[PDB]
Amino acid sequence: ITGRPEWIWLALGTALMGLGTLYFLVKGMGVSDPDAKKFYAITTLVPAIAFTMYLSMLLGYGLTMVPFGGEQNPIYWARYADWLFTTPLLLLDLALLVDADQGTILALVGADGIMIGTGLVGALTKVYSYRFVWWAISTAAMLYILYVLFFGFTSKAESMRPEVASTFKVLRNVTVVLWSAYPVVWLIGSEGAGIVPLNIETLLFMVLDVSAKVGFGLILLRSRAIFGEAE
Amino acid sequence: ITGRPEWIWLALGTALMGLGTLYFLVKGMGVSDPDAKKFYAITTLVPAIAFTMYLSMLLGYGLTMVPFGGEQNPIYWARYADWLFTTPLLLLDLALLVDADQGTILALVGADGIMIGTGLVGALTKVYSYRFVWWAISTAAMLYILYVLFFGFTSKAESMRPEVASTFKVLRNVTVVLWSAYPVVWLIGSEGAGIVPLNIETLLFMVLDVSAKVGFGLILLRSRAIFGEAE
Amino acid sequence: ITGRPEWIWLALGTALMGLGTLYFLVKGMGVSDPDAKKFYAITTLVPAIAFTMYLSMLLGYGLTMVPFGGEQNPIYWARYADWLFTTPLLLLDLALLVDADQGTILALVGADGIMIGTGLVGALTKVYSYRFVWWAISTAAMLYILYVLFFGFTSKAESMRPEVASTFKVLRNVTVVLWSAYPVVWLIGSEGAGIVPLNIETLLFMVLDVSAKVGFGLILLRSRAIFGEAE
Ligand SMILES: CC(C)CCC[C@@H](C)CCC[C@@H](C)CCC[C@@H](C)CCOC[C@@H](CO)OCC[C@H](C)CCC[C@H](C)CCC[C@H](C)CCCC(C)C
Ligand SMILES: CC(C)CCC[C@@H](C)CCC[C@@H](C)CCC[C@@H](C)CCOC[C@@H](CO)OCC[C@H](C)CCC[C@H](C)CCC[C@H](C)CCCC(C)C
Ligand SMILES: CC(C)CCC[C@@H](C)CCC[C@@H](C)CCC[C@@H](C)CCOC[C@@H](CO)OCC[C@H](C)CCC[C@H](C)CCC[C@H](C)CCCC(C)C
Ligand SMILES: *C/C=C(C)/C=C/C=C(C)/C=C/C1=C(C)CCCC1(C)C
Ligand SMILES: *C/C=C(C)/C=C/C=C(C)/C=C/C1=C(C)CCCC1(C)C
Ligand SMILES: *C/C=C(C)/C=C/C=C(C)/C=C/C1=C(C)CCCC1(C)C
Ligand SMILES: CCCCCCCCCCCCCCC
Ligand SMILES: CCCCCCCCCCCCCCC
Ligand SMILES: CCCCCCCCCCCCCCC
Ligand SMILES: CCCCCCCCCCCCCC
Ligand SMILES: CCCCCCCCCCCCCC
Ligand SMILES: CCCCCCCCCCCCCC
Ligand SMILES: CCCCCCCCCCCCC
Ligand SMILES: CCCCCCCCCCCCC
Ligand SMILES: CCCCCCCCCCCCC
Ligand SMILES: CCCCCCCCCCC
Ligand SMILES: CCCCCCCCCCC
Ligand SMILES: CCCCCCCCCCC
Ligand SMILES: CCCCCCCCCCC
Ligand SMILES: CCCCCCCCCC
Ligand SMILES: CCCCCCCCCC
Ligand SMILES: CCCCCCCCCC
Ligand SMILES: CCCCCCCCC
Ligand SMILES: CCCCCCCCC
Ligand SMILES: CCCCCCCCC
Ligand SMILES: CCCCCCCC
Ligand SMILES: CCCCCCCC
Ligand SMILES: CCCCCCCC
Ligand SMILES: CCCCCCCC
Ligand SMILES: CCCCCCCC
Ligand SMILES: CCCCCCCC
Ligand SMILES: CCCCCCCC
Ligand SMILES: CCCCCCCC
Ligand SMILES: CCCCCCCC
Repeated sequence: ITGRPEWIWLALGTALMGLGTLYFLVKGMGVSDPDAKKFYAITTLVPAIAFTMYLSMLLGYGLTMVPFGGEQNPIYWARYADWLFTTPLLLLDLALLVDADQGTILALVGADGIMIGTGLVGALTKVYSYRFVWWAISTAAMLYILYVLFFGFTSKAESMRPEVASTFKVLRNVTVVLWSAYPVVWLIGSEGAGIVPLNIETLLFMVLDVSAKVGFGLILLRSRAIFGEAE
Repeated sequence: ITGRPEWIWLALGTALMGLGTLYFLVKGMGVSDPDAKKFYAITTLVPAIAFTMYLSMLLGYGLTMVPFGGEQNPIYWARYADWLFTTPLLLLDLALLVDADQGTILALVGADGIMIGTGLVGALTKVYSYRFVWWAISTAAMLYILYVLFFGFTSKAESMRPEVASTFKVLRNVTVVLWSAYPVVWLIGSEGAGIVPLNIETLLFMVLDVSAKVGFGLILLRSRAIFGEAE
Repeated sequence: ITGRPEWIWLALGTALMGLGTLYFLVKGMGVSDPDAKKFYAITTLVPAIAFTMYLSMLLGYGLTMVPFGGEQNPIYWARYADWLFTTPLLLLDLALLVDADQGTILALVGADGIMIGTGLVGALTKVYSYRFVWWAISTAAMLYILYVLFFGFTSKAESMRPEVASTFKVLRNVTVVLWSAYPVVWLIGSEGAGIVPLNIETLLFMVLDVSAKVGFGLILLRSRAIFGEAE
């Protein structure tokens, strides 16, 4: 395990996701409100899935070698397995907060699936120049998602409770900033142009992942917006 | 890319799915009705997914070699990845049109999953005679789906709005004819008996795919059946 | 096929799932009640999926070799493909019976996904001692599911119809006993410590699978709890 310099960040990531999972699990024990239960379920599952995939990367299972540029390049494929399930759960948290219509939710989840799926294909593609074609398609799917979060959701939040409108606005802003960093790190890291070494890349993704999951969850689950308006 | 004679049909397929995706995306921009949004979301996602998988076939990612009959046989596995997601979306379009009950929808999607999954296993099976066992099981799942579309849905459409009944009937008929061709092409093509060469097989699937997705979508999204009855 | 001593149990399993599938399919033909249709759909799909995966194991497709302990160890990976889809369907049968809230259903299905997914990783892991780390995480996800079935569902059933409360209690008890055997068989069988040989392991899983699917389904589909209260 320690044979890879990036192991320290995989281990820290595993620990922080594990701790985040346990914290949300305990916190949600005292919850009976049916609406709050939905948000706790979604939000606890996110770091639990990430915990398993960080562990698989730490132990070496979630790593494969991909030939491109005349080299055997270490590619952590387990990231995409994580993201396939956790990024639509994160979007679902946002969509339920603002009572999004079903068509909009399906558009978001579908675009998200395309985003992660094409990122996976790009990560595993052996023809170097083609990796960036997949990156571009994935990034276009991301831009669609960000567009919807701003010009379909923000003006939906404003007709809702003030506490859900303010909580949505904060989580929207956190999401757009954090999620936009992922394609940049991929592009300059070992999957793309290879300018930033894998150990630093792994650190960067770990900070983004913990912030986008445990950070996000801490903000959401401390808000009164997750509860039905009750006396 | 041009090293494979079937590349021209993969390229045309990619282009037509891409163009179809953009057309539906633009067309649905001016839509606020919650019901119509569902149909636009579902129907736009279908060629978008197909676009990505056609591209993966064009670039060579979605192709593998399978030993059977003492030969290395080129198998485009990306078709099944496409179909796994797009065929239940197509069925969902039909089921929502007639306000199908939840049990019926689950039966359809489940049978569809079995249909595509067993087709994939058959496509990748190395014992030649066993490929046709999987083809038979998949075809039985197809026949179940077609049965339900006729003797569970058609008489559901007739108690609904005339515009939804007439639109459903047309899309049902398009679906049954087009979908029934797929097992025949598989059986006589490079996956099955090998009587029709891969380049012609690829052409045939491209015509079926564009018709079943973009053709289907053009009929559906031009109907007033996708809108709630409103003043 | 007969080259593997466990083939007889794979063949019997295939037959019993096939027969169970046909029986439930015929039985549900005379059903119009929308609630009952849901239970028939879910419950018929379960042995149908299991039939396909038992067949893939019989024909040899669903088997791979995994190096650990200095040996090539036969691992039937198709079990996890089965279980990935059938165990959440089984939980859905239980959850719908007691009209579980959406948050609880998502927690169950999510924990179940983690349970099966980590079992799959453990089954395919090449470092022997690490296989048991994945077994432990999977078992913890199982224990969560069993906890919810007892201390979240049982007291939900009691405020419902007596026929649904009594049917739920029986199916809950069947589920907890049968499902708890699976991690034990894995641990002592060819995936784990290797004390029980593969042919006996295969027998054990076949008895558990038929009981947990066809047995379970026979109890559920003969109950009046699956019908809406109607005059
Ligand atoms: C509604 C939304 C969910 C829409 C989803 C959007 C989605 C369509 C976007 C594209 C997804 C698609 C790229 C998934 C591809 C998975 C694939 C990378 C798995 C690895 O297999 C690739 C090659 C080795 O590189 O296998 C070597 C050759 C092997 C023989 C491969 C044969 C097995 C195939 C992988 C079977 C395909 C199954 C499905 C792709 C399962 C989807 C997995 C998940 C990653 C989407
Ligand atoms: C409700 C509905 C959805 C019901 C669904 C119906 C469904 C049950 C029908 C059968 C689906 C099942 C056949 C999927 C099999 C996928 C498999 C072909 C992927 C390729 O792996 C096959 C061999 C190489 O040929 O791998 C070589 C050996 C490797 C070590 C394989 C180990 C990895 C396994 C593939 C893990 C299994 C994961 C699940 C099958 C994911 C499902 C993928 C999708 C195609 C259904
Ligand atoms: C809401 C709930 C559903 C939550 C779900 C919980 C879930 C997160 C729990 C963990 C699931 C995760 C372990 C699935 C891993 C599948 C993996 C074993 C498939 C086989 O690939 C493993 C190695 C060979 O051993 O591939 C060799 C290297 C290859 C290059 C691998 C590259 C292809 C990757 C497999 C692509 C990943 C796609 C997704 C994992 C699809 C999920 C399949 C299913 C088994 C969950
Ligand atoms: C918890 C993990 C999260 C929130 C991950 C988010 C990841 C993305 C938004 C990834 C986006 C990518 C692209 C837009 C193109 C390049 C490849 C990706 C997959 C890194
Ligand atoms: C957009 C793509 C569509 C509508 C594809 C439909 C495909 C089928 C109905 C495929 C059916 C098959 C069988 C019935 C058995 C042989 C294998 C298949 C998968 C080709
Ligand atoms: C129809 C099949 C059923 C009901 C299978 C149930 C399987 C399980 C509950 C498996 C549990 C496992 C663990 C808890 C850890 C070890 C690995 C598994 C996957 C066997
Ligand atoms: C969105 C953030 C992307 C920028 C990442 C900056 C990383 C700077 C680290 C120094 C680069 C290491 C190069 C020498 C090894
Ligand atoms: C459902 C349509 C299946 C029939 C396809 C007919 C294809 C005819 C093309 C000629 C066959 C090529 C054989 C000589 C290369
Ligand atoms: C939950 C049941 C697990 C116990 C399984 C008992 C199997 C006993 C069979 C005898 C073991 C075979 C060892 C000699 C080959
Ligand atoms: C490819 C995996 C996509 C599914 C991820 C799980 C999250 C799905 C959330 C469903 C949202 C509800 C839509 C109506
Ligand atoms: C194996 C992939 C199956 C899922 C495909 C996505 C479409 C699912 C549509 C869900 C229909 C709603 C059922 C209640
Ligand atoms: C990884 C596969 C998980 C999906 C299995 C299919 C069963 C899903 C049942 C959905 C229950 C409804 C939740 C709201
Ligand atoms: C186009 C929608 C406006 C809100 C999205 C902001 C786009 C940020 C760009 C992210 C950088 C990705 C490379
Ligand atoms: C049995 C249901 C009647 C409607 C379905 C028509 C079946 C068409 C056969 C398709 C050919 C597949 C090989
Ligand atoms: C902790 C919840 C109480 C009900 C679950 C009973 C646990 C049975 C243990 C199963 C054995 C697995 C190794
Ligand atoms: C070796 C790099 C070749 C450049 C490929 C860039 C493709 C980016 C596509 C953006 C439309
Ligand atoms: C080499 C071909 C052997 C014939 C197999 C046909 C099987 C079809 C099954 C239909 C019930
Ligand atoms: C070779 C076996 C080494 C023992 C591993 C047991 C790990 C079990 C983890 C339970 C917390
Ligand atoms: C990680 C295993 C958890 C089993 C005990 C249940 C914890 C309490 C959860 C309350 C919903
Ligand atoms: C509760 C702490 C969980 C941390 C387990 C994984 C950390 C890796 C240590 C090497
Ligand atoms: C908008 C046109 C999209 C076409 C891109 C793929 C066509 C392949 C050209 C070689
Ligand atoms: C209807 C009987 C189904 C049995 C088919 C599979 C049994 C395997 C026989 C070798
Ligand atoms: C993006 C950083 C999130 C910070 C989380 C802090 C949570 C405290 C309530
Ligand atoms: C099956 C062929 C479909 C033809 C689509 C034409 C759409 C015009 C409205
Ligand atoms: C766990 C054993 C189940 C027994 C099923 C018998 C069904 C008869 C109604
Ligand atoms: C990591 C366990 C958290 C302890 C409880 C925190 C207050 C709910
Ligand atoms: C008003 C919300 C500001 C949140 C910005 C957080 C940036 C990481
Ligand atoms: C809305 C601001 C987006 C900031 C992008 C930051 C990418 C590192
Ligand atoms: C391909 C872009 C379509 C242009 C608009 C067509 C009329 C909505
Ligand atoms: C009355 C509907 C006829 C549609 C037939 C289309 C055949 C491709
Ligand atoms: C309902 C008519 C079906 C026609 C099947 C055509 C197969 C090529
Ligand atoms: C296996 C076929 C079952 C025959 C009908 C049983 C009574 C519904
Ligand atoms: C009162 C229900 C008892 C069911 C026990 C079944 C054990 C297999
Ligand atoms: C509730 C009793 C569980 C029995 C476990 C049996 C495991 C073989």
